[PDB]
Amino acid sequence: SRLANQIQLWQFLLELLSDSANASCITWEGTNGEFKMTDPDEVARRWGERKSKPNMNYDKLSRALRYYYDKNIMTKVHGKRYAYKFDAHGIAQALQPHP
Amino acid sequence: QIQLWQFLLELLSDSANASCITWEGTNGEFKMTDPDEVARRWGERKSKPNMNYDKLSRALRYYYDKNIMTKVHGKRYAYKFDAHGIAQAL
Amino acid sequence: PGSGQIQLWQFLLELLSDSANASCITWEGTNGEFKMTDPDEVARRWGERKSKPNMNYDKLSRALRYYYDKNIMTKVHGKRYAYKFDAHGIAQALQP
Amino acid sequence: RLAQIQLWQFLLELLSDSANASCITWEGTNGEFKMTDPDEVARRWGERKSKPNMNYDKLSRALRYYYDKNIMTKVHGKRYAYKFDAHGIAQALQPHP
DNA sequence: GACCGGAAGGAAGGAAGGAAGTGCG
DNA sequence: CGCACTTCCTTCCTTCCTTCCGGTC
Ligand code: NA
Ligand code: NA
Repeated sequence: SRLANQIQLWQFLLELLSDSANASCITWEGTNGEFKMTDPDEVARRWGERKSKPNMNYDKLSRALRYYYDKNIMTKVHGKRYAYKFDAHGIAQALQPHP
Repeated sequence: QIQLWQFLLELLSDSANASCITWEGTNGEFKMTDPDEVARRWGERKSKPNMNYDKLSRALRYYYDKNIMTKVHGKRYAYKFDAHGIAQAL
Repeated sequence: PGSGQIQLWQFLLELLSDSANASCITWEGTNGEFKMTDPDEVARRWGERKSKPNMNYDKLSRALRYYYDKNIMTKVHGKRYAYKFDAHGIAQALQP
Repeated sequence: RLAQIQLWQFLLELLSDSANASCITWEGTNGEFKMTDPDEVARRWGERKSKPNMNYDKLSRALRYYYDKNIMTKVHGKRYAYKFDAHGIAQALQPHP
């Protein structure tokens, strides 16, 4: 998170969301974990530039997001296009598991 | 694992498969001259014989973001291969 | 020898060996061609069999995809959750 | 050169002679090299050390333990792309206190 | 129906890293 | 024992689709 002091994708997003100077490509839509991609093409490019993977597009990025469904990090907001919600309870388990 | 674009240019070089696909100029502008037949071969080759143009076109409509090919705006079954896009992957 | 740690190929064969585990995974062919009827279950079982929580099919399948290069097993091109065990690789291993 | 051959040596042995470009060669005058056939490099390495089970996956692991030793680097993004750290091989042959 | 693209999911395989096991020295 | 790996996974992806649409053309 902001206490992750390689870069995971779910972190890369929170990094941008925190500084709302990057609101031109992505920002929040309701503070209850609900965020929305304003320029998915731009989001992918940055994540590409980061990983030295300039061919990286939403098409390939999207896949990586939808792997966080079984391992609960984030969720799909039904219908709402480009809308995903973070499972805070899920990341807490991942970051501090209780056997 | 052979890609889709590789499979297309397999049967465009050999014009003995002109019953399925052919050229409309050497400007990277080919023509899908038997969509139903075109769909069968990919499915048969991939062990996925349920493949139709509907699902196959989606695969070719993921080639827009990736500068590999595009559509001939309006014209039917007419897609333009990026010959400066294949050179990038050579 | 297979005394040190349980190998994944050995982990899967321990369940389909008999039944009662047929609900999540079982055989489909004499060659083998086993099929996972509930991969979500199989993942959890292997994830608790080795005491490794946060285990899914993706992480499991990746390990079974490394088995291609070694020639331990082969995948049935197209068929969903379909893999066939290769006698060649397992013969070379086993006790030696 | 400065000649149980170690792995980091085995690769540099091949890069010298331009006849081994088939499987591995240079890609820049900054110690950058690509494995043009990793499966081939593994086969030669499995024969050399006499470990015929050898692949790229296990070969690579050894090269990714070299990161901690500061022997070589991952050329980020580029496929099969690794680069030697000249600084962290002088430390091995001339460990200065 | 062609033709378009989001979204949910298989499937190959590179790359980073823990962890026990293997000789060799 | 200390080194230098080797063996075998987890882990997290990038990559190329297959499938299923709803929706415009
Ligand atoms: Na699932
Ligand atoms: Na690195």
